[PDB]
Amino acid sequence: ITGRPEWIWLALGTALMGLGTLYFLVKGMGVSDPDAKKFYAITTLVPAIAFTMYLSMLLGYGLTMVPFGGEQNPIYWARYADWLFTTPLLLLDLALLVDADQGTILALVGADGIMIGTGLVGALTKVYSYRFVWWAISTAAMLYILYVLFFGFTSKAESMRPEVASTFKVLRNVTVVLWSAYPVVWLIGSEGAGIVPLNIETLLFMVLDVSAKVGFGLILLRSRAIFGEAE
Amino acid sequence: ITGRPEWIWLALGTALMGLGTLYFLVKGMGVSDPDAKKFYAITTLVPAIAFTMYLSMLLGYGLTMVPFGGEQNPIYWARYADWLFTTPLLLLDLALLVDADQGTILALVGADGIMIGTGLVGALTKVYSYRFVWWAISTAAMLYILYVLFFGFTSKAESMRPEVASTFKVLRNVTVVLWSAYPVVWLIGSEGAGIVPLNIETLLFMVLDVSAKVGFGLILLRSRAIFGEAE
Amino acid sequence: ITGRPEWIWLALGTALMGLGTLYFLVKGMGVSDPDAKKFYAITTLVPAIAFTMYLSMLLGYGLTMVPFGGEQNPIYWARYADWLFTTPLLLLDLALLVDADQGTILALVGADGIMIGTGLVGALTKVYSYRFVWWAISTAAMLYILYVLFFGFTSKAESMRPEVASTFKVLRNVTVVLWSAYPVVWLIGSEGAGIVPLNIETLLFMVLDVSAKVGFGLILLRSRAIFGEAE
Ligand SMILES: CC(C)CCC[C@@H](C)CCC[C@@H](C)CCC[C@@H](C)CCOC[C@@H](CO)OCC[C@H](C)CCC[C@H](C)CCC[C@H](C)CCCC(C)C
Ligand SMILES: CC(C)CCC[C@@H](C)CCC[C@@H](C)CCC[C@@H](C)CCOC[C@@H](CO)OCC[C@H](C)CCC[C@H](C)CCC[C@H](C)CCCC(C)C
Ligand SMILES: CC(C)CCC[C@@H](C)CCC[C@@H](C)CCC[C@@H](C)CCOC[C@@H](CO)OCC[C@H](C)CCC[C@H](C)CCC[C@H](C)CCCC(C)C
Ligand SMILES: *C/C=C(C)/C=C/C=C(C)/C=C/C1=C(C)CCCC1(C)C
Ligand SMILES: *C/C=C(C)/C=C/C=C(C)/C=C/C1=C(C)CCCC1(C)C
Ligand SMILES: *C/C=C(C)/C=C/C=C(C)/C=C/C1=C(C)CCCC1(C)C
Ligand SMILES: CCCCCCCCCCCCCCC
Ligand SMILES: CCCCCCCCCCCCCCC
Ligand SMILES: CCCCCCCCCCCCCCC
Ligand SMILES: CCCCCCCCCCCCCC
Ligand SMILES: CCCCCCCCCCCCCC
Ligand SMILES: CCCCCCCCCCCCCC
Ligand SMILES: CCCCCCCCCCCCC
Ligand SMILES: CCCCCCCCCCCCC
Ligand SMILES: CCCCCCCCCCCCC
Ligand SMILES: CCCCCCCCCCC
Ligand SMILES: CCCCCCCCCCC
Ligand SMILES: CCCCCCCCCCC
Ligand SMILES: CCCCCCCCCCC
Ligand SMILES: CCCCCCCCCC
Ligand SMILES: CCCCCCCCCC
Ligand SMILES: CCCCCCCCCC
Ligand SMILES: CCCCCCCCC
Ligand SMILES: CCCCCCCCC
Ligand SMILES: CCCCCCCCC
Ligand SMILES: CCCCCCCC
Ligand SMILES: CCCCCCCC
Ligand SMILES: CCCCCCCC
Ligand SMILES: CCCCCCCC
Ligand SMILES: CCCCCCCC
Ligand SMILES: CCCCCCCC
Ligand SMILES: CCCCCCCC
Ligand SMILES: CCCCCCCC
Ligand SMILES: CCCCCCCC
Repeated sequence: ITGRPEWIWLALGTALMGLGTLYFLVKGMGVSDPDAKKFYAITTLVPAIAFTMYLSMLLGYGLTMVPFGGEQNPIYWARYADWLFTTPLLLLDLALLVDADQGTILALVGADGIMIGTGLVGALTKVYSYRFVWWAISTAAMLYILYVLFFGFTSKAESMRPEVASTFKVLRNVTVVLWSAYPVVWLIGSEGAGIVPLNIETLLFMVLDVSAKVGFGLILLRSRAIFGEAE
Repeated sequence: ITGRPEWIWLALGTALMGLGTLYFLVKGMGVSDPDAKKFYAITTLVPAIAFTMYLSMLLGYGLTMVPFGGEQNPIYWARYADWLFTTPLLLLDLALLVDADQGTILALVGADGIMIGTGLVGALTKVYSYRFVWWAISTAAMLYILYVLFFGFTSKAESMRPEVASTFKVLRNVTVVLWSAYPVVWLIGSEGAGIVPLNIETLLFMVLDVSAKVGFGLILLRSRAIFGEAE
Repeated sequence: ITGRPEWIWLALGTALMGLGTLYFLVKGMGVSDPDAKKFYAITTLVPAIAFTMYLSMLLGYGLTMVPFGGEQNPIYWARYADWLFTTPLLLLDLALLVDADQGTILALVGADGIMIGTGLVGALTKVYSYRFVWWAISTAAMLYILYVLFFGFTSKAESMRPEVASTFKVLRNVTVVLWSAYPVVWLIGSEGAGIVPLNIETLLFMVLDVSAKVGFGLILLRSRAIFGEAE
């Protein structure tokens, strides 16, 4: 395990996701409100899935070698397995907060699936120049998602409770900033142009992942917006 | 890319799915009705997914070699990845049109999953005679789906709005004819008996795919059946 | 096929799932009640999926070799493909019976996904001692599911119809006993410590699978709890 310099960040990531999972699990024990239960379920599952995939990367299972540029390049494929399930759960948290219509939710989840799926294909593609074609398609799917979060959701939040409108606005802003960093790190890291070494890349993704999951969850689950308006 | 004679049909397929995706995306921009949004979301996602998988076939990612009959046989596995997601979306379009009950929808999607999954296993099976066992099981799942579309849905459409009944009937008929061709092409093509060469097989699937997705979508999204009855 | 001593149990399993599938399919033909249709759909799909995966194991497709302990160890990976889809369907049968809230259903299905997914990783892991780390995480996800079935569902059933409360209690008890055997068989069988040989392991899983699917389904589909209260 320690044979890879990036192991320290995989281990820290595993620990922080594990701790985040346990914290949300305990916190949600005292919850009976049916609406709050939905948000706790979604939000606890996110770091639990990430915990398993960080562990698989730490132990070496979630790593494969991909030939491109005349080299055997270490590619952590387990990231995409994580993201396939956790990024639509994160979007679902946002969509339920603002009572999004079903068509909009399906558009978001579908675009998200395309985003992660094409990122996976790009990560595993052996023809170097083609990796960036997949990156571009994935990034276009991301831009669609960000567009919807701003010009379909923000003006939906404003007709809702003030506490859900303010909580949505904060989580929207956190999401757009954090999620936009992922394609940049991929592009300059070992999957793309290879300018930033894998150990630093792994650190960067770990900070983004913990912030986008445990950070996000801490903000959401401390808000009164997750509860039905009750006396 | 041009090293494979079937590349021209993969390229045309990619282009037509891409163009179809953009057309539906633009067309649905001016839509606020919650019901119509569902149909636009579902129907736009279908060629978008197909676009990505056609591209993966064009670039060579979605192709593998399978030993059977003492030969290395080129198998485009990306078709099944496409179909796994797009065929239940197509069925969902039909089921929502007639306000199908939840049990019926689950039966359809489940049978569809079995249909595509067993087709994939058959496509990748190395014992030649066993490929046709999987083809038979998949075809039985197809026949179940077609049965339900006729003797569970058609008489559901007739108690609904005339515009939804007439639109459903047309899309049902398009679906049954087009979908029934797929097992025949598989059986006589490079996956099955090998009587029709891969380049012609690829052409045939491209015509079926564009018709079943973009053709289907053009009929559906031009109907007033996708809108709630409103003043 | 007969080259593997466990083939007889794979063949019997295939037959019993096939027969169970046909029986439930015929039985549900005379059903119009929308609630009952849901239970028939879910419950018929379960042995149908299991039939396909038992067949893939019989024909040899669903088997791979995994190096650990200095040996090539036969691992039937198709079990996890089965279980990935059938165990959440089984939980859905239980959850719908007691009209579980959406948050609880998502927690169950999510924990179940983690349970099966980590079992799959453990089954395919090449470092022997690490296989048991994945077994432990999977078992913890199982224990969560069993906890919810007892201390979240049982007291939900009691405020419902007596026929649904009594049917739920029986199916809950069947589920907890049968499902708890699976991690034990894995641990002592060819995936784990290797004390029980593969042919006996295969027998054990076949008895558990038929009981947990066809047995379970026979109890559920003969109950009046699956019908809406109607005059
Ligand atoms: C509604 C939304 C969910 C829409 C989803 C959007 C989605 C369509 C976007 C594209 C997804 C698609 C790229 C998934 C591809 C998975 C694939 C990378 C798995 C690895 O297999 C690739 C090659 C080795 O590189 O296998 C070597 C050759 C092997 C023989 C491969 C044969 C097995 C195939 C992988 C079977 C395909 C199954 C499905 C792709 C399962 C989807 C997995 C998940 C990653 C989407
Ligand atoms: C409700 C509905 C959805 C019901 C669904 C119906 C469904 C049950 C029908 C059968 C689906 C099942 C056949 C999927 C099999 C996928 C498999 C072909 C992927 C390729 O792996 C096959 C061999 C190489 O040929 O791998 C070589 C050996 C490797 C070590 C394989 C180990 C990895 C396994 C593939 C893990 C299994 C994961 C699940 C099958 C994911 C499902 C993928 C999708 C195609 C259904
Ligand atoms: C809401 C709930 C559903 C939550 C779900 C919980 C879930 C997160 C729990 C963990 C699931 C995760 C372990 C699935 C891993 C599948 C993996 C074993 C498939 C086989 O690939 C493993 C190695 C060979 O051993 O591939 C060799 C290297 C290859 C290059 C691998 C590259 C292809 C990757 C497999 C692509 C990943 C796609 C997704 C994992 C699809 C999920 C399949 C299913 C088994 C969950
Ligand atoms: C918890 C993990 C999260 C929130 C991950 C988010 C990841 C993305 C938004 C990834 C986006 C990518 C692209 C837009 C193109 C390049 C490849 C990706 C997959 C890194
Ligand atoms: C957009 C793509 C569509 C509508 C594809 C439909 C495909 C089928 C109905 C495929 C059916 C098959 C069988 C019935 C058995 C042989 C294998 C298949 C998968 C080709
Ligand atoms: C129809 C099949 C059923 C009901 C299978 C149930 C399987 C399980 C509950 C498996 C549990 C496992 C663990 C808890 C850890 C070890 C690995 C598994 C996957 C066997
Ligand atoms: C969105 C953030 C992307 C920028 C990442 C900056 C990383 C700077 C680290 C120094 C680069 C290491 C190069 C020498 C090894
Ligand atoms: C459902 C349509 C299946 C029939 C396809 C007919 C294809 C005819 C093309 C000629 C066959 C090529 C054989 C000589 C290369
Ligand atoms: C939950 C049941 C697990 C116990 C399984 C008992 C199997 C006993 C069979 C005898 C073991 C075979 C060892 C000699 C080959
Ligand atoms: C490819 C995996 C996509 C599914 C991820 C799980 C999250 C799905 C959330 C469903 C949202 C509800 C839509 C109506
Ligand atoms: C194996 C992939 C199956 C899922 C495909 C996505 C479409 C699912 C549509 C869900 C229909 C709603 C059922 C209640
Ligand atoms: C990884 C596969 C998980 C999906 C299995 C299919 C069963 C899903 C049942 C959905 C229950 C409804 C939740 C709201
Ligand atoms: C186009 C929608 C406006 C809100 C999205 C902001 C786009 C940020 C760009 C992210 C950088 C990705 C490379
Ligand atoms: C049995 C249901 C009647 C409607 C379905 C028509 C079946 C068409 C056969 C398709 C050919 C597949 C090989
Ligand atoms: C902790 C919840 C109480 C009900 C679950 C009973 C646990 C049975 C243990 C199963 C054995 C697995 C190794
Ligand atoms: C070796 C790099 C070749 C450049 C490929 C860039 C493709 C980016 C596509 C953006 C439309
Ligand atoms: C080499 C071909 C052997 C014939 C197999 C046909 C099987 C079809 C099954 C239909 C019930
Ligand atoms: C070779 C076996 C080494 C023992 C591993 C047991 C790990 C079990 C983890 C339970 C917390
Ligand atoms: C990680 C295993 C958890 C089993 C005990 C249940 C914890 C309490 C959860 C309350 C919903
Ligand atoms: C509760 C702490 C969980 C941390 C387990 C994984 C950390 C890796 C240590 C090497
Ligand atoms: C908008 C046109 C999209 C076409 C891109 C793929 C066509 C392949 C050209 C070689
Ligand atoms: C209807 C009987 C189904 C049995 C088919 C599979 C049994 C395997 C026989 C070798
Ligand atoms: C993006 C950083 C999130 C910070 C989380 C802090 C949570 C405290 C309530
Ligand atoms: C099956 C062929 C479909 C033809 C689509 C034409 C759409 C015009 C409205
Ligand atoms: C766990 C054993 C189940 C027994 C099923 C018998 C069904 C008869 C109604
Ligand atoms: C990591 C366990 C958290 C302890 C409880 C925190 C207050 C709910
Ligand atoms: C008003 C919300 C500001 C949140 C910005 C957080 C940036 C990481
Ligand atoms: C809305 C601001 C987006 C900031 C992008 C930051 C990418 C590192
Ligand atoms: C391909 C872009 C379509 C242009 C608009 C067509 C009329 C909505
Ligand atoms: C009355 C509907 C006829 C549609 C037939 C289309 C055949 C491709
Ligand atoms: C309902 C008519 C079906 C026609 C099947 C055509 C197969 C090529
Ligand atoms: C296996 C076929 C079952 C025959 C009908 C049983 C009574 C519904
Ligand atoms: C009162 C229900 C008892 C069911 C026990 C079944 C054990 C297999
Ligand atoms: C509730 C009793 C569980 C029995 C476990 C049996 C495991 C073989």
